[PDB]
Amino acid sequence: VDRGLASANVDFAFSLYKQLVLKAPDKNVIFSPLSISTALAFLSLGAHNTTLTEILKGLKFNLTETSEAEIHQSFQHLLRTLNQSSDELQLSMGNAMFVKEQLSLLDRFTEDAKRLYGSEAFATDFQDSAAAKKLINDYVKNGTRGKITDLIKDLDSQTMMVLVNYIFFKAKWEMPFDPQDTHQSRFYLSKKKWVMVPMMSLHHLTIPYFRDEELSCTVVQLNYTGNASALFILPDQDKMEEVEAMLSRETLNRWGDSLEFREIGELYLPKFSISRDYNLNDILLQLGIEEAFTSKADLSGITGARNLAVSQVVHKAVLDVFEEGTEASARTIVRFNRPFLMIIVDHFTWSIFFMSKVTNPKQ
Repeated sequence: VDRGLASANVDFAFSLYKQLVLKAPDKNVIFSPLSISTALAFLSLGAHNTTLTEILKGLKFNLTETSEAEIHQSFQHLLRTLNQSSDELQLSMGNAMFVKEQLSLLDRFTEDAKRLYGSEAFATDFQDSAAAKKLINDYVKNGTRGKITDLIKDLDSQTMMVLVNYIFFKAKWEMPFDPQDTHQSRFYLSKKKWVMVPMMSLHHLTIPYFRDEELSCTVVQLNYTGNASALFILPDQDKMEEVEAMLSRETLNRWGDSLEFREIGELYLPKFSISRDYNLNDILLQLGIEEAFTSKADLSGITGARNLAVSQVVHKAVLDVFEEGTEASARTIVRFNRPFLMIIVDHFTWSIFFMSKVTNPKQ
């Protein structure tokens, strides 16, 4: 089904992670590799020549074993096995292109973007800038019945295109935490500083487990009812960057083959919510995607000619880690009272909904 897309999309996950952390050392991170991946793949459908191979290589594709034509259809297959799943699990993902009203959009592009990526573009008046932000923030607002803040805040009048994507999640643990078991406990920002958080607990729990003596970390798999699972990576004290500098597909694959079911006595995991907005222009520059931002840009697939450059690329990701899963409620010891990593991956296609580091559960 998804053998070659998944390997590209795990690779992109980690080089994205590596960059985001470099931007914000010792700070929380959350983002969606899958969501950003479909975004830059959607941009690539309107790309040509150097602007196009720059996006595809940056998405970590090998353009000697695959082609633009095959990627566009490998993603459409992927995107539609996610729209198959039941309402055990619900992935609310958004992918929008806002283009300067002057430039016409061939109905060839808005067409393909629909049937291939479920996304679309809209004409936009970036001269009335305040109302521009008005209706782009309104698009992200519609990813949740919940109310969220503003993703676009400062928008230049001479903006050509803003590309927007967001991700919202809804699932249930196979093994929910009991709220009666959720207690106040310490979370150790450092070996000497700490903070009080809600601490979810389970006891006498047989779940996939692996103690990595090599990388000095501990890995557990918490399943959702849908065909996804949460990977939780508890690095030893003072060893997060050694774990961080080993992250890669090969490392993730090793953890995946090394997990074994194990009875665990007690499991302690913070009850928390994590959400981040990013402007990704710097990070995509770092990843080799230059021509799409310059005058050298060849997005002629969108407009019919080379009149168009990416101005802003914005991502928003929102995860809840509660007792029943995403929704709130009415002896081997694994205690996540320390900065840790969290990787939520889908079992059908092997892609990564969320990639996250929690250095502080309410911050």
